[PDB]
Amino acid sequence: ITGRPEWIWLALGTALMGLGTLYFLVKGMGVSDPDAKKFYAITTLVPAIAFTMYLSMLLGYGLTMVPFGGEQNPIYWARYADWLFTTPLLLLDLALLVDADQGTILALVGADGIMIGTGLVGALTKVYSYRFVWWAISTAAMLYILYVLFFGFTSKAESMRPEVASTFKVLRNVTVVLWSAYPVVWLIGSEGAGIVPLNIETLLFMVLDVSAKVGFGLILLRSRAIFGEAE
Amino acid sequence: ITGRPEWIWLALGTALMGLGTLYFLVKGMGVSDPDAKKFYAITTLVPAIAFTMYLSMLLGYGLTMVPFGGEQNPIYWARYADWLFTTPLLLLDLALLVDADQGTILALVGADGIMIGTGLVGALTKVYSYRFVWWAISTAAMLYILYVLFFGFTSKAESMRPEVASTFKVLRNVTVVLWSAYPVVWLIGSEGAGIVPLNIETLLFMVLDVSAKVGFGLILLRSRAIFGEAE
Amino acid sequence: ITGRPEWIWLALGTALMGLGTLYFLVKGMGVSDPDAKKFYAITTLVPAIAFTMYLSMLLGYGLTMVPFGGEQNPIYWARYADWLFTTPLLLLDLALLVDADQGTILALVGADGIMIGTGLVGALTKVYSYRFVWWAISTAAMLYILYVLFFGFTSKAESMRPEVASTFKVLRNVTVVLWSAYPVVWLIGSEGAGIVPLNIETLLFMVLDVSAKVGFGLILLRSRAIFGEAE
Ligand SMILES: CC(C)CCC[C@@H](C)CCC[C@@H](C)CCC[C@@H](C)CCOC[C@@H](CO)OCC[C@H](C)CCC[C@H](C)CCC[C@H](C)CCCC(C)C
Ligand SMILES: CC(C)CCC[C@@H](C)CCC[C@@H](C)CCC[C@@H](C)CCOC[C@@H](CO)OCC[C@H](C)CCC[C@H](C)CCC[C@H](C)CCCC(C)C
Ligand SMILES: CC(C)CCC[C@@H](C)CCC[C@@H](C)CCC[C@@H](C)CCOC[C@@H](CO)OCC[C@H](C)CCC[C@H](C)CCC[C@H](C)CCCC(C)C
Ligand SMILES: *C/C=C(C)/C=C/C=C(C)/C=C/C1=C(C)CCCC1(C)C
Ligand SMILES: *C/C=C(C)/C=C/C=C(C)/C=C/C1=C(C)CCCC1(C)C
Ligand SMILES: *C/C=C(C)/C=C/C=C(C)/C=C/C1=C(C)CCCC1(C)C
Ligand SMILES: CCCCCCCCCCCCCCC
Ligand SMILES: CCCCCCCCCCCCCCC
Ligand SMILES: CCCCCCCCCCCCCCC
Ligand SMILES: CCCCCCCCCCCCCC
Ligand SMILES: CCCCCCCCCCCCCC
Ligand SMILES: CCCCCCCCCCCCCC
Ligand SMILES: CCCCCCCCCCCCC
Ligand SMILES: CCCCCCCCCCCCC
Ligand SMILES: CCCCCCCCCCCCC
Ligand SMILES: CCCCCCCCCCC
Ligand SMILES: CCCCCCCCCCC
Ligand SMILES: CCCCCCCCCCC
Ligand SMILES: CCCCCCCCCCC
Ligand SMILES: CCCCCCCCCC
Ligand SMILES: CCCCCCCCCC
Ligand SMILES: CCCCCCCCCC
Ligand SMILES: CCCCCCCCC
Ligand SMILES: CCCCCCCCC
Ligand SMILES: CCCCCCCCC
Ligand SMILES: CCCCCCCC
Ligand SMILES: CCCCCCCC
Ligand SMILES: CCCCCCCC
Ligand SMILES: CCCCCCCC
Ligand SMILES: CCCCCCCC
Ligand SMILES: CCCCCCCC
Ligand SMILES: CCCCCCCC
Ligand SMILES: CCCCCCCC
Ligand SMILES: CCCCCCCC
Repeated sequence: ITGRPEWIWLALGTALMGLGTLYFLVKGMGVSDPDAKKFYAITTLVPAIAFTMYLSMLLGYGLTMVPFGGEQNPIYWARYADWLFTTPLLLLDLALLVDADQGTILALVGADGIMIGTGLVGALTKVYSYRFVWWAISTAAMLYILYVLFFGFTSKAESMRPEVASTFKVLRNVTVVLWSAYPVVWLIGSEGAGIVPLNIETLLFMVLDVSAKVGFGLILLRSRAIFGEAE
Repeated sequence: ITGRPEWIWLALGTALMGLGTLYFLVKGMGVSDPDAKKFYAITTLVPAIAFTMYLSMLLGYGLTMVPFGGEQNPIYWARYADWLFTTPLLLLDLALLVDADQGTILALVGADGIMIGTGLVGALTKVYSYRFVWWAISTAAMLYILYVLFFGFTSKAESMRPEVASTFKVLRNVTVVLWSAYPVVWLIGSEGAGIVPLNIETLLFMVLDVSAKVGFGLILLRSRAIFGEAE
Repeated sequence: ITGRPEWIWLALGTALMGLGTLYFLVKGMGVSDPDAKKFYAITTLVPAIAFTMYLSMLLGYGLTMVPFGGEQNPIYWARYADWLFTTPLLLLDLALLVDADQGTILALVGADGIMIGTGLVGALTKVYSYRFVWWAISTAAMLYILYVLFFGFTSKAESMRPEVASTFKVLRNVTVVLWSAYPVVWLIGSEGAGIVPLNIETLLFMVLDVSAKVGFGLILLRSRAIFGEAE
């Protein structure tokens, strides 16, 4: 395990996701409100899935070698397995907060699936120049998602409770900033142009992942917006 | 890319799915009705997914070699990845049109999953005679789906709005004819008996795919059946 | 096929799932009640999926070799493909019976996904001692599911119809006993410590699978709890 310099960040990531999972699990024990239960379920599952995939990367299972540029390049494929399930759960948290219509939710989840799926294909593609074609398609799917979060959701939040409108606005802003960093790190890291070494890349993704999951969850689950308006 | 004679049909397929995706995306921009949004979301996602998988076939990612009959046989596995997601979306379009009950929808999607999954296993099976066992099981799942579309849905459409009944009937008929061709092409093509060469097989699937997705979508999204009855 | 001593149990399993599938399919033909249709759909799909995966194991497709302990160890990976889809369907049968809230259903299905997914990783892991780390995480996800079935569902059933409360209690008890055997068989069988040989392991899983699917389904589909209260 320690044979890879990036192991320290995989281990820290595993620990922080594990701790985040346990914290949300305990916190949600005292919850009976049916609406709050939905948000706790979604939000606890996110770091639990990430915990398993960080562990698989730490132990070496979630790593494969991909030939491109005349080299055997270490590619952590387990990231995409994580993201396939956790990024639509994160979007679902946002969509339920603002009572999004079903068509909009399906558009978001579908675009998200395309985003992660094409990122996976790009990560595993052996023809170097083609990796960036997949990156571009994935990034276009991301831009669609960000567009919807701003010009379909923000003006939906404003007709809702003030506490859900303010909580949505904060989580929207956190999401757009954090999620936009992922394609940049991929592009300059070992999957793309290879300018930033894998150990630093792994650190960067770990900070983004913990912030986008445990950070996000801490903000959401401390808000009164997750509860039905009750006396 | 041009090293494979079937590349021209993969390229045309990619282009037509891409163009179809953009057309539906633009067309649905001016839509606020919650019901119509569902149909636009579902129907736009279908060629978008197909676009990505056609591209993966064009670039060579979605192709593998399978030993059977003492030969290395080129198998485009990306078709099944496409179909796994797009065929239940197509069925969902039909089921929502007639306000199908939840049990019926689950039966359809489940049978569809079995249909595509067993087709994939058959496509990748190395014992030649066993490929046709999987083809038979998949075809039985197809026949179940077609049965339900006729003797569970058609008489559901007739108690609904005339515009939804007439639109459903047309899309049902398009679906049954087009979908029934797929097992025949598989059986006589490079996956099955090998009587029709891969380049012609690829052409045939491209015509079926564009018709079943973009053709289907053009009929559906031009109907007033996708809108709630409103003043 | 007969080259593997466990083939007889794979063949019997295939037959019993096939027969169970046909029986439930015929039985549900005379059903119009929308609630009952849901239970028939879910419950018929379960042995149908299991039939396909038992067949893939019989024909040899669903088997791979995994190096650990200095040996090539036969691992039937198709079990996890089965279980990935059938165990959440089984939980859905239980959850719908007691009209579980959406948050609880998502927690169950999510924990179940983690349970099966980590079992799959453990089954395919090449470092022997690490296989048991994945077994432990999977078992913890199982224990969560069993906890919810007892201390979240049982007291939900009691405020419902007596026929649904009594049917739920029986199916809950069947589920907890049968499902708890699976991690034990894995641990002592060819995936784990290797004390029980593969042919006996295969027998054990076949008895558990038929009981947990066809047995379970026979109890559920003969109950009046699956019908809406109607005059
Ligand atoms: C509604 C939304 C969910 C829409 C989803 C959007 C989605 C369509 C976007 C594209 C997804 C698609 C790229 C998934 C591809 C998975 C694939 C990378 C798995 C690895 O297999 C690739 C090659 C080795 O590189 O296998 C070597 C050759 C092997 C023989 C491969 C044969 C097995 C195939 C992988 C079977 C395909 C199954 C499905 C792709 C399962 C989807 C997995 C998940 C990653 C989407
Ligand atoms: C409700 C509905 C959805 C019901 C669904 C119906 C469904 C049950 C029908 C059968 C689906 C099942 C056949 C999927 C099999 C996928 C498999 C072909 C992927 C390729 O792996 C096959 C061999 C190489 O040929 O791998 C070589 C050996 C490797 C070590 C394989 C180990 C990895 C396994 C593939 C893990 C299994 C994961 C699940 C099958 C994911 C499902 C993928 C999708 C195609 C259904
Ligand atoms: C809401 C709930 C559903 C939550 C779900 C919980 C879930 C997160 C729990 C963990 C699931 C995760 C372990 C699935 C891993 C599948 C993996 C074993 C498939 C086989 O690939 C493993 C190695 C060979 O051993 O591939 C060799 C290297 C290859 C290059 C691998 C590259 C292809 C990757 C497999 C692509 C990943 C796609 C997704 C994992 C699809 C999920 C399949 C299913 C088994 C969950
Ligand atoms: C918890 C993990 C999260 C929130 C991950 C988010 C990841 C993305 C938004 C990834 C986006 C990518 C692209 C837009 C193109 C390049 C490849 C990706 C997959 C890194
Ligand atoms: C957009 C793509 C569509 C509508 C594809 C439909 C495909 C089928 C109905 C495929 C059916 C098959 C069988 C019935 C058995 C042989 C294998 C298949 C998968 C080709
Ligand atoms: C129809 C099949 C059923 C009901 C299978 C149930 C399987 C399980 C509950 C498996 C549990 C496992 C663990 C808890 C850890 C070890 C690995 C598994 C996957 C066997
Ligand atoms: C969105 C953030 C992307 C920028 C990442 C900056 C990383 C700077 C680290 C120094 C680069 C290491 C190069 C020498 C090894
Ligand atoms: C459902 C349509 C299946 C029939 C396809 C007919 C294809 C005819 C093309 C000629 C066959 C090529 C054989 C000589 C290369
Ligand atoms: C939950 C049941 C697990 C116990 C399984 C008992 C199997 C006993 C069979 C005898 C073991 C075979 C060892 C000699 C080959
Ligand atoms: C490819 C995996 C996509 C599914 C991820 C799980 C999250 C799905 C959330 C469903 C949202 C509800 C839509 C109506
Ligand atoms: C194996 C992939 C199956 C899922 C495909 C996505 C479409 C699912 C549509 C869900 C229909 C709603 C059922 C209640
Ligand atoms: C990884 C596969 C998980 C999906 C299995 C299919 C069963 C899903 C049942 C959905 C229950 C409804 C939740 C709201
Ligand atoms: C186009 C929608 C406006 C809100 C999205 C902001 C786009 C940020 C760009 C992210 C950088 C990705 C490379
Ligand atoms: C049995 C249901 C009647 C409607 C379905 C028509 C079946 C068409 C056969 C398709 C050919 C597949 C090989
Ligand atoms: C902790 C919840 C109480 C009900 C679950 C009973 C646990 C049975 C243990 C199963 C054995 C697995 C190794
Ligand atoms: C070796 C790099 C070749 C450049 C490929 C860039 C493709 C980016 C596509 C953006 C439309
Ligand atoms: C080499 C071909 C052997 C014939 C197999 C046909 C099987 C079809 C099954 C239909 C019930
Ligand atoms: C070779 C076996 C080494 C023992 C591993 C047991 C790990 C079990 C983890 C339970 C917390
Ligand atoms: C990680 C295993 C958890 C089993 C005990 C249940 C914890 C309490 C959860 C309350 C919903
Ligand atoms: C509760 C702490 C969980 C941390 C387990 C994984 C950390 C890796 C240590 C090497
Ligand atoms: C908008 C046109 C999209 C076409 C891109 C793929 C066509 C392949 C050209 C070689
Ligand atoms: C209807 C009987 C189904 C049995 C088919 C599979 C049994 C395997 C026989 C070798
Ligand atoms: C993006 C950083 C999130 C910070 C989380 C802090 C949570 C405290 C309530
Ligand atoms: C099956 C062929 C479909 C033809 C689509 C034409 C759409 C015009 C409205
Ligand atoms: C766990 C054993 C189940 C027994 C099923 C018998 C069904 C008869 C109604
Ligand atoms: C990591 C366990 C958290 C302890 C409880 C925190 C207050 C709910
Ligand atoms: C008003 C919300 C500001 C949140 C910005 C957080 C940036 C990481
Ligand atoms: C809305 C601001 C987006 C900031 C992008 C930051 C990418 C590192
Ligand atoms: C391909 C872009 C379509 C242009 C608009 C067509 C009329 C909505
Ligand atoms: C009355 C509907 C006829 C549609 C037939 C289309 C055949 C491709
Ligand atoms: C309902 C008519 C079906 C026609 C099947 C055509 C197969 C090529
Ligand atoms: C296996 C076929 C079952 C025959 C009908 C049983 C009574 C519904
Ligand atoms: C009162 C229900 C008892 C069911 C026990 C079944 C054990 C297999
Ligand atoms: C509730 C009793 C569980 C029995 C476990 C049996 C495991 C073989």
